[PDB]
Amino acid sequence: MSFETRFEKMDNLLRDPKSEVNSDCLLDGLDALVYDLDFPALRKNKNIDNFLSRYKDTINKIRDLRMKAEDYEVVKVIGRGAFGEVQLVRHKSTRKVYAMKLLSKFEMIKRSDSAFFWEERDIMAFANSPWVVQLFYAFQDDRYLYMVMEYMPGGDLVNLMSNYDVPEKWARFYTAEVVLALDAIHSMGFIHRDVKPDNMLLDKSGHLKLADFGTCMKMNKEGMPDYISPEVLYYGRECDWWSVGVFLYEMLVGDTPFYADSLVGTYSKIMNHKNSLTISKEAKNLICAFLEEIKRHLFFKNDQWAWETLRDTVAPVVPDLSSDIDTSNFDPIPKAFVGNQLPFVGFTYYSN
Amino acid sequence: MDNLLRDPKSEVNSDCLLDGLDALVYDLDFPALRKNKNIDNFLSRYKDTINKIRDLRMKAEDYEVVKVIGRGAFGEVQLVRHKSTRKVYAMKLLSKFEMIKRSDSAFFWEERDIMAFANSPWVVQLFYAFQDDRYLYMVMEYMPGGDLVNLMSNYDVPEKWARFYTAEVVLALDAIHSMGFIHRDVKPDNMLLDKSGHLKLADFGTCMKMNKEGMVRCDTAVGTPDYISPEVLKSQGGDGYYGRECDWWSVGVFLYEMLVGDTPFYADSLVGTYSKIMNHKNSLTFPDDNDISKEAKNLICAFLTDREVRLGRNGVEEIKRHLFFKNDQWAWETLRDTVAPVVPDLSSDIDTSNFDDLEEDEETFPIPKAFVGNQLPFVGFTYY
Ligand SMILES: COc1ccc(C(=O)NCc2cccc(C(=O)Nc3nc4c(s3)CN(C)CC4)c2)cc1OC
Ligand SMILES: COc1ccc(C(=O)NCc2cccc(C(=O)Nc3nc4c(s3)CN(C)CC4)c2)cc1OC
Repeated sequence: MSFETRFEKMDNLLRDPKSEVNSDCLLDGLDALVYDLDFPALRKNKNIDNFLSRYKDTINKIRDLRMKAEDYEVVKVIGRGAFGEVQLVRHKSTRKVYAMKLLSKFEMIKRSDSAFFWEERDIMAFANSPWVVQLFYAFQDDRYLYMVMEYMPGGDLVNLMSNYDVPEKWARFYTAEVVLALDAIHSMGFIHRDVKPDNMLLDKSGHLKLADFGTCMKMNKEGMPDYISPEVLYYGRECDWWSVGVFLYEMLVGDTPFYADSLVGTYSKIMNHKNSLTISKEAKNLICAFLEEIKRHLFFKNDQWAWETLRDTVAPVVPDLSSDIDTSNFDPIPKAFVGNQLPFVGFTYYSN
Repeated sequence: MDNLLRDPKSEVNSDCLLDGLDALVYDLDFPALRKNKNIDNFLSRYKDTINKIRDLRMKAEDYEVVKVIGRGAFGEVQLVRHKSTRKVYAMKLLSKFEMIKRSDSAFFWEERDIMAFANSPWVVQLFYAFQDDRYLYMVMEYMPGGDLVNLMSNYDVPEKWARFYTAEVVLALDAIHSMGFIHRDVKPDNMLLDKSGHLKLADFGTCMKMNKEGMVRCDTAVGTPDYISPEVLKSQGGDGYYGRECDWWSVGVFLYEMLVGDTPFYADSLVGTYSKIMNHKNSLTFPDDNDISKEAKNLICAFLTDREVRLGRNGVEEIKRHLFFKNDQWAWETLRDTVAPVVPDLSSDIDTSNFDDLEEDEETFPIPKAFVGNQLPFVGFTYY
């Protein structure tokens, strides 16, 4: 550990996209500091005042040069969540079409929990898997966190099940794609915890890709509303497979296995699954098995596809697209330092 | 477009951005502040990673301190050797506590830039600038010949030597003026000598950038009581408008002291010196005996007058054209290439014979009960 060796080691940390002290993450620190200090009450402090005087125009210049919401033309809102929305966007300069997820910093600060997105960021950006929705850019302003992802024109599997009477042949395909998709997540050292058809999106070819990773959690050393498993409602990766069985049941029956008009009713039905759980014999066998060993099950035995070439085969529903923007498959001032921008330092990612 | 992240003169350069995070971790890591969930969780995420950064980056521990070779108001200068490269340097330390306590924690910026980007043989080179929660560190080139105060005390300086050192100061100050600065504290303590015995200016802590008409507006008197000019000495709110001629006054003070052995406005009482500078018309007297020539007396008097009639007012060429500098040994354009009057006898790369010994004695910031940001005036100081 003697420089220029430790100088090279320092230079690697500034260039690495996976690094928390990366050039883009360091700019976030100064950007957040300027946002959180620029108030008349705080400017009474000579240290705060003079720091802001020096990094005044230069941070405004940085804000102009860096990626912002103004660089994207919003076509239409294609999704909504608890803390934000997903909009179909087109980059004004490149004319490239994307899906932009927005997360309200106000809501993340108000009702606490402002760390859920860190899992979603690392998964979507560093997966490099055909089973995960790719994150091209991540940026932020004083109000929102923005996630520029690849657009999925095929829509979600909730929309597919509502528009089609799903046969067992189709059910075999989509379940198998989810199995391969979840295995990639586990291989990355993560557990989904919210496997559902709303989080299963289809591309232009009609193939599955997992989304909404705001419920994920990184595994330790060894690996430790109806879709929830009894263990969650210390555990391994086997908890996500329960939700696969829930998904397979709903796909073939048309209703969730533990449905109740009262949410508390579903909770009691999940805990009593042994007496609560009420097509073919092998499909029923798989649902009950969840309620390589998954891949070896008789339900997946077919003459159309193979596990290693499944994504290369023709999907059951290939979306009819007219354009690159086709959406037919979609329906206080502080009196002292508070540091509201601090939980969001290091969110900015660009790739290449 | 990322020119702002690569440029060493940029305030948003990679090293300056790290300072922001480093300062934030220092200023937020207190139990009272950690009660805030935003501050607590930010510090939890950038915990180990900032400690890793602190280990990888340049620190005081990378340098082996040989001995203290200088002392200032806000710090000290120590002869150091880099532990890894074994390279010998002079490290200036500036107390963040003293800068915050006494206010005025912005003097070092122009000093950092002048030493770093002058690229002149007349200016002491700054190789590295770094910091911790307590000090600002300035890794500079070591000047083994010492200061001109030490030279005048150890030698009975003749006029031939006086002609050389005055001429080197003239060329040195002209370079600082060409960079758009007024020194404001020209004295022999700030005049250092290299291994060859040639002059280099140091301590640019009083330096101020001139406007397009070479002027400066300052409401506070700056410099040393013996070397200060009348225009700078009497500066106050409303009346503090002066040019580069104030540096030339100090040259005349330096030339007088070199030949006489005493400052021209010396007094045992400091206010006596103040009075003597303001009354320079009747105060400037040469010792009765006389041996210091007619042209040397002419130069001292040409500098030691009111600004409007002071030599140098019409540029540096009128100073260079003075009869005192007329000699048969050197020329203005080749002066630094000629052999110096005193070439230091050096036994080792860590020879401190030309520096006197210094004695010993710190204070720290109280724990904050709310955010104070004591590290904020020092963000961006890190260089190379
Ligand atoms: C490229 O295609 C897409 C990729 C992902 C998504 C997606 O993600 N949708 C759900 C969503 C959207 C917006 C906000 C939130 C949200 O607030 N999600 C939240 N999750 C948690 C919150 S708020 C608070 N906390 C209790 C922990 C978990 C969720 C949509 C897409 O388009 C179809
Ligand atoms: C290459 O070798 C050397 C290079 C530079 C120096 C040097 O520079 N010495 C003066 C000095 C040293 C330490 C601190 C300060 C200081 O506190 N300087 C200060 N300047 C100002 C302050 S405190 C506050 N304010 C009154 C206005 C400007 C001054 C010495 C060297 O060799 C011995």
